[PDB]
Amino acid sequence: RILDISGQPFDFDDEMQSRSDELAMVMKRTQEHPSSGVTPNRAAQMLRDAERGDLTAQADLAFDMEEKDTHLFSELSKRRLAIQALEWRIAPARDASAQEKKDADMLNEYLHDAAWFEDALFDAGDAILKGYSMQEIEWGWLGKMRVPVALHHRDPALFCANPDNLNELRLRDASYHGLELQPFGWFMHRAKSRTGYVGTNGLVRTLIWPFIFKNYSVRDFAEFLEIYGLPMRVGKYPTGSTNREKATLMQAVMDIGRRAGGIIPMGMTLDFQSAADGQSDPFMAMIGWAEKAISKAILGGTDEVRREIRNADVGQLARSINRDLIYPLLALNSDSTIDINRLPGIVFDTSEAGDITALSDAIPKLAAG
Amino acid sequence: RVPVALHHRDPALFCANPDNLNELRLRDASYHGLELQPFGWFMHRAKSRTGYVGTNGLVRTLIWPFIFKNYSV
Repeated sequence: RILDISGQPFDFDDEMQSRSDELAMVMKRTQEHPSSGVTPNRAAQMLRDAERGDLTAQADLAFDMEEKDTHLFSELSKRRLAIQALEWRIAPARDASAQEKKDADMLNEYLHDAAWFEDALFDAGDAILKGYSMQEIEWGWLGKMRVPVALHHRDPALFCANPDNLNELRLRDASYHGLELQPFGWFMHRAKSRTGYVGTNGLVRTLIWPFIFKNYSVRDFAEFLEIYGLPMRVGKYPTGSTNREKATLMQAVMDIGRRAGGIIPMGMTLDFQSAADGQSDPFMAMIGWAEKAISKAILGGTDEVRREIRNADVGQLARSINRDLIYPLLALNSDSTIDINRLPGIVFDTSEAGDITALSDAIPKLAAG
Repeated sequence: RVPVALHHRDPALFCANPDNLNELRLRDASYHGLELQPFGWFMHRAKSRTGYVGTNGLVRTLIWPFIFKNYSV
């Protein structure tokens, strides 16, 4: 039996938990769009439900926001590209033995040789907006070595938090208690932007309101622009007019454009009344305020703060990788028990690039000693 | 054995498998499309946003500003 990281023995099954016939029904889902006609009460209810462990409506709302809002998508893409551009290397523990160094370098070489690692990291970046990111693991054989063939992303809406114990995710199976996650078969990465339980640490909680304000303002602005700068044309006719005479007047009113002429009787009158007036200053002011609020929420400014954000979420991702992927590989490949405090980890190249021009000052120091 | 030439194809002639998303198939007026012929296609997809295929393109976010700009102009 394979020994867990916590020290509790268990049985390892290569088949996915989602491949079960009974679970096949819940796998197929229709992606509802709760962003149509958003109401502050509706958003508050969705957030309240997500607090208790629903996590479905909030996930769909976050998906809708990440595609409907251009600024939010741009900022998220910028952040994910910034985190993805870093370089990583596997290093063993301090004062490591020769065998430990050999294992560390072989794992490092394998992970650079693994194509699915980049996709796995990119998919794990989804926990910046959503509260969590869940990916399957497809175990396989490569030269008598247990390695993952590929990792499959899963919809965040298919997971619910345990009411008895929060901060623990479970697979939804239409039951009071969801199915426990299959050990050595999942890659769960969560980003704790704010302290608290899972499902409340995502960026959706703070970004729901500016999105609503900005979208409503822009749609109202577009509607106002539609009926702007074209006054309505009206025509007054005497009470004794024939039914046919009204039709001719109605057709004549509809035929006004460019440099138009026309003759009207003394009894009839024609006037122009504007159906909309105002300026675009308030709509644009609100849109700009919402956009800068979103930019402040995501990036921290409208740089050093970007570097700190990258360091923090890179460290969180490294901890998640060490907890989820590094240990099972060694545990399955090695027959003996894996030491808990002597396992290799992943270190990202989080170092500021030096300036070769200003490091010429080291020569006098080297001469002095 | 080398490829003589590669011919681009209309993206509208492909449909995703309802049983298993993220997999493209050639449309043939059937519930399940024809599976792609091995060693006969060059399929490149850009994952701008995570999720299933057909939702990771730039159309999803660029549809609205295009509408607003064109109607305004």
